[PDB]
Amino acid sequence: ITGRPEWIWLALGTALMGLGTLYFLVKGMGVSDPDAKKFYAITTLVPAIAFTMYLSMLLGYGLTMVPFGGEQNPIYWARYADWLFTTPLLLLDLALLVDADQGTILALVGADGIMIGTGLVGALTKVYSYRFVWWAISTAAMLYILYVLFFGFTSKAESMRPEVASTFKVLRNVTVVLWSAYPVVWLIGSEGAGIVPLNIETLLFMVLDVSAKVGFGLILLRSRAIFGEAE
Amino acid sequence: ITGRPEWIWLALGTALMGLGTLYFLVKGMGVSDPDAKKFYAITTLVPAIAFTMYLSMLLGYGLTMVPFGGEQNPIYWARYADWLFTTPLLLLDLALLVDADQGTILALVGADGIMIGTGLVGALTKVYSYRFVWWAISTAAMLYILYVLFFGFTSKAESMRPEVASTFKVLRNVTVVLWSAYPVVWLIGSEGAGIVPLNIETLLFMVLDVSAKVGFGLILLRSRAIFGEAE
Amino acid sequence: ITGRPEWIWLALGTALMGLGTLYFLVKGMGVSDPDAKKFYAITTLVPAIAFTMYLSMLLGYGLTMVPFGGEQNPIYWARYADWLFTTPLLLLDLALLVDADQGTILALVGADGIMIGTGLVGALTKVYSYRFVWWAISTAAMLYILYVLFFGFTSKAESMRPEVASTFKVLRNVTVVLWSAYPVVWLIGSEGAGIVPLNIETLLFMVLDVSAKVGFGLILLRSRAIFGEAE
Ligand SMILES: CC(C)CCC[C@@H](C)CCC[C@@H](C)CCC[C@@H](C)CCOC[C@@H](CO)OCC[C@H](C)CCC[C@H](C)CCC[C@H](C)CCCC(C)C
Ligand SMILES: CC(C)CCC[C@@H](C)CCC[C@@H](C)CCC[C@@H](C)CCOC[C@@H](CO)OCC[C@H](C)CCC[C@H](C)CCC[C@H](C)CCCC(C)C
Ligand SMILES: CC(C)CCC[C@@H](C)CCC[C@@H](C)CCC[C@@H](C)CCOC[C@@H](CO)OCC[C@H](C)CCC[C@H](C)CCC[C@H](C)CCCC(C)C
Ligand SMILES: *C/C=C(C)/C=C/C=C(C)/C=C/C1=C(C)CCCC1(C)C
Ligand SMILES: *C/C=C(C)/C=C/C=C(C)/C=C/C1=C(C)CCCC1(C)C
Ligand SMILES: *C/C=C(C)/C=C/C=C(C)/C=C/C1=C(C)CCCC1(C)C
Ligand SMILES: CCCCCCCCCCCCCCC
Ligand SMILES: CCCCCCCCCCCCCCC
Ligand SMILES: CCCCCCCCCCCCCCC
Ligand SMILES: CCCCCCCCCCCCCC
Ligand SMILES: CCCCCCCCCCCCCC
Ligand SMILES: CCCCCCCCCCCCCC
Ligand SMILES: CCCCCCCCCCCCC
Ligand SMILES: CCCCCCCCCCCCC
Ligand SMILES: CCCCCCCCCCCCC
Ligand SMILES: CCCCCCCCCCC
Ligand SMILES: CCCCCCCCCCC
Ligand SMILES: CCCCCCCCCCC
Ligand SMILES: CCCCCCCCCCC
Ligand SMILES: CCCCCCCCCC
Ligand SMILES: CCCCCCCCCC
Ligand SMILES: CCCCCCCCCC
Ligand SMILES: CCCCCCCCC
Ligand SMILES: CCCCCCCCC
Ligand SMILES: CCCCCCCCC
Ligand SMILES: CCCCCCCC
Ligand SMILES: CCCCCCCC
Ligand SMILES: CCCCCCCC
Ligand SMILES: CCCCCCCC
Ligand SMILES: CCCCCCCC
Ligand SMILES: CCCCCCCC
Ligand SMILES: CCCCCCCC
Ligand SMILES: CCCCCCCC
Ligand SMILES: CCCCCCCC
Repeated sequence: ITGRPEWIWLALGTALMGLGTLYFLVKGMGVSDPDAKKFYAITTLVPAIAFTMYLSMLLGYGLTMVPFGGEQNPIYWARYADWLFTTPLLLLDLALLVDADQGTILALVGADGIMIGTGLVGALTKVYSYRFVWWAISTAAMLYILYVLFFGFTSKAESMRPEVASTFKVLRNVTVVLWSAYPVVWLIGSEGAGIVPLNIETLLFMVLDVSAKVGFGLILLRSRAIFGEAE
Repeated sequence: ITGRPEWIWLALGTALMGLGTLYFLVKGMGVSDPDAKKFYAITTLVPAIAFTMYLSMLLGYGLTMVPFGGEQNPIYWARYADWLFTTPLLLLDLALLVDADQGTILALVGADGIMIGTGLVGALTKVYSYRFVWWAISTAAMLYILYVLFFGFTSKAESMRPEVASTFKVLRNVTVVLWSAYPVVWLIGSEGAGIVPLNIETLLFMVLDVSAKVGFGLILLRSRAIFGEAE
Repeated sequence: ITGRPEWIWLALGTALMGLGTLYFLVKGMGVSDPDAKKFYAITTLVPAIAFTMYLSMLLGYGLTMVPFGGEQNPIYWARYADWLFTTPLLLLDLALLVDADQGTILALVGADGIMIGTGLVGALTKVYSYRFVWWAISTAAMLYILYVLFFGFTSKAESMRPEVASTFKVLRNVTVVLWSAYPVVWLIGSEGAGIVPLNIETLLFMVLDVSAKVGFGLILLRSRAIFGEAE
């Protein structure tokens, strides 16, 4: 395990996701409100899935070698397995907060699936120049998602409770900033142009992942917006 | 890319799915009705997914070699990845049109999953005679789906709005004819008996795919059946 | 096929799932009640999926070799493909019976996904001692599911119809006993410590699978709890 310099960040990531999972699990024990239960379920599952995939990367299972540029390049494929399930759960948290219509939710989840799926294909593609074609398609799917979060959701939040409108606005802003960093790190890291070494890349993704999951969850689950308006 | 004679049909397929995706995306921009949004979301996602998988076939990612009959046989596995997601979306379009009950929808999607999954296993099976066992099981799942579309849905459409009944009937008929061709092409093509060469097989699937997705979508999204009855 | 001593149990399993599938399919033909249709759909799909995966194991497709302990160890990976889809369907049968809230259903299905997914990783892991780390995480996800079935569902059933409360209690008890055997068989069988040989392991899983699917389904589909209260 320690044979890879990036192991320290995989281990820290595993620990922080594990701790985040346990914290949300305990916190949600005292919850009976049916609406709050939905948000706790979604939000606890996110770091639990990430915990398993960080562990698989730490132990070496979630790593494969991909030939491109005349080299055997270490590619952590387990990231995409994580993201396939956790990024639509994160979007679902946002969509339920603002009572999004079903068509909009399906558009978001579908675009998200395309985003992660094409990122996976790009990560595993052996023809170097083609990796960036997949990156571009994935990034276009991301831009669609960000567009919807701003010009379909923000003006939906404003007709809702003030506490859900303010909580949505904060989580929207956190999401757009954090999620936009992922394609940049991929592009300059070992999957793309290879300018930033894998150990630093792994650190960067770990900070983004913990912030986008445990950070996000801490903000959401401390808000009164997750509860039905009750006396 | 041009090293494979079937590349021209993969390229045309990619282009037509891409163009179809953009057309539906633009067309649905001016839509606020919650019901119509569902149909636009579902129907736009279908060629978008197909676009990505056609591209993966064009670039060579979605192709593998399978030993059977003492030969290395080129198998485009990306078709099944496409179909796994797009065929239940197509069925969902039909089921929502007639306000199908939840049990019926689950039966359809489940049978569809079995249909595509067993087709994939058959496509990748190395014992030649066993490929046709999987083809038979998949075809039985197809026949179940077609049965339900006729003797569970058609008489559901007739108690609904005339515009939804007439639109459903047309899309049902398009679906049954087009979908029934797929097992025949598989059986006589490079996956099955090998009587029709891969380049012609690829052409045939491209015509079926564009018709079943973009053709289907053009009929559906031009109907007033996708809108709630409103003043 | 007969080259593997466990083939007889794979063949019997295939037959019993096939027969169970046909029986439930015929039985549900005379059903119009929308609630009952849901239970028939879910419950018929379960042995149908299991039939396909038992067949893939019989024909040899669903088997791979995994190096650990200095040996090539036969691992039937198709079990996890089965279980990935059938165990959440089984939980859905239980959850719908007691009209579980959406948050609880998502927690169950999510924990179940983690349970099966980590079992799959453990089954395919090449470092022997690490296989048991994945077994432990999977078992913890199982224990969560069993906890919810007892201390979240049982007291939900009691405020419902007596026929649904009594049917739920029986199916809950069947589920907890049968499902708890699976991690034990894995641990002592060819995936784990290797004390029980593969042919006996295969027998054990076949008895558990038929009981947990066809047995379970026979109890559920003969109950009046699956019908809406109607005059
Ligand atoms: C509604 C939304 C969910 C829409 C989803 C959007 C989605 C369509 C976007 C594209 C997804 C698609 C790229 C998934 C591809 C998975 C694939 C990378 C798995 C690895 O297999 C690739 C090659 C080795 O590189 O296998 C070597 C050759 C092997 C023989 C491969 C044969 C097995 C195939 C992988 C079977 C395909 C199954 C499905 C792709 C399962 C989807 C997995 C998940 C990653 C989407
Ligand atoms: C409700 C509905 C959805 C019901 C669904 C119906 C469904 C049950 C029908 C059968 C689906 C099942 C056949 C999927 C099999 C996928 C498999 C072909 C992927 C390729 O792996 C096959 C061999 C190489 O040929 O791998 C070589 C050996 C490797 C070590 C394989 C180990 C990895 C396994 C593939 C893990 C299994 C994961 C699940 C099958 C994911 C499902 C993928 C999708 C195609 C259904
Ligand atoms: C809401 C709930 C559903 C939550 C779900 C919980 C879930 C997160 C729990 C963990 C699931 C995760 C372990 C699935 C891993 C599948 C993996 C074993 C498939 C086989 O690939 C493993 C190695 C060979 O051993 O591939 C060799 C290297 C290859 C290059 C691998 C590259 C292809 C990757 C497999 C692509 C990943 C796609 C997704 C994992 C699809 C999920 C399949 C299913 C088994 C969950
Ligand atoms: C918890 C993990 C999260 C929130 C991950 C988010 C990841 C993305 C938004 C990834 C986006 C990518 C692209 C837009 C193109 C390049 C490849 C990706 C997959 C890194
Ligand atoms: C957009 C793509 C569509 C509508 C594809 C439909 C495909 C089928 C109905 C495929 C059916 C098959 C069988 C019935 C058995 C042989 C294998 C298949 C998968 C080709
Ligand atoms: C129809 C099949 C059923 C009901 C299978 C149930 C399987 C399980 C509950 C498996 C549990 C496992 C663990 C808890 C850890 C070890 C690995 C598994 C996957 C066997
Ligand atoms: C969105 C953030 C992307 C920028 C990442 C900056 C990383 C700077 C680290 C120094 C680069 C290491 C190069 C020498 C090894
Ligand atoms: C459902 C349509 C299946 C029939 C396809 C007919 C294809 C005819 C093309 C000629 C066959 C090529 C054989 C000589 C290369
Ligand atoms: C939950 C049941 C697990 C116990 C399984 C008992 C199997 C006993 C069979 C005898 C073991 C075979 C060892 C000699 C080959
Ligand atoms: C490819 C995996 C996509 C599914 C991820 C799980 C999250 C799905 C959330 C469903 C949202 C509800 C839509 C109506
Ligand atoms: C194996 C992939 C199956 C899922 C495909 C996505 C479409 C699912 C549509 C869900 C229909 C709603 C059922 C209640
Ligand atoms: C990884 C596969 C998980 C999906 C299995 C299919 C069963 C899903 C049942 C959905 C229950 C409804 C939740 C709201
Ligand atoms: C186009 C929608 C406006 C809100 C999205 C902001 C786009 C940020 C760009 C992210 C950088 C990705 C490379
Ligand atoms: C049995 C249901 C009647 C409607 C379905 C028509 C079946 C068409 C056969 C398709 C050919 C597949 C090989
Ligand atoms: C902790 C919840 C109480 C009900 C679950 C009973 C646990 C049975 C243990 C199963 C054995 C697995 C190794
Ligand atoms: C070796 C790099 C070749 C450049 C490929 C860039 C493709 C980016 C596509 C953006 C439309
Ligand atoms: C080499 C071909 C052997 C014939 C197999 C046909 C099987 C079809 C099954 C239909 C019930
Ligand atoms: C070779 C076996 C080494 C023992 C591993 C047991 C790990 C079990 C983890 C339970 C917390
Ligand atoms: C990680 C295993 C958890 C089993 C005990 C249940 C914890 C309490 C959860 C309350 C919903
Ligand atoms: C509760 C702490 C969980 C941390 C387990 C994984 C950390 C890796 C240590 C090497
Ligand atoms: C908008 C046109 C999209 C076409 C891109 C793929 C066509 C392949 C050209 C070689
Ligand atoms: C209807 C009987 C189904 C049995 C088919 C599979 C049994 C395997 C026989 C070798
Ligand atoms: C993006 C950083 C999130 C910070 C989380 C802090 C949570 C405290 C309530
Ligand atoms: C099956 C062929 C479909 C033809 C689509 C034409 C759409 C015009 C409205
Ligand atoms: C766990 C054993 C189940 C027994 C099923 C018998 C069904 C008869 C109604
Ligand atoms: C990591 C366990 C958290 C302890 C409880 C925190 C207050 C709910
Ligand atoms: C008003 C919300 C500001 C949140 C910005 C957080 C940036 C990481
Ligand atoms: C809305 C601001 C987006 C900031 C992008 C930051 C990418 C590192
Ligand atoms: C391909 C872009 C379509 C242009 C608009 C067509 C009329 C909505
Ligand atoms: C009355 C509907 C006829 C549609 C037939 C289309 C055949 C491709
Ligand atoms: C309902 C008519 C079906 C026609 C099947 C055509 C197969 C090529
Ligand atoms: C296996 C076929 C079952 C025959 C009908 C049983 C009574 C519904
Ligand atoms: C009162 C229900 C008892 C069911 C026990 C079944 C054990 C297999
Ligand atoms: C509730 C009793 C569980 C029995 C476990 C049996 C495991 C073989």
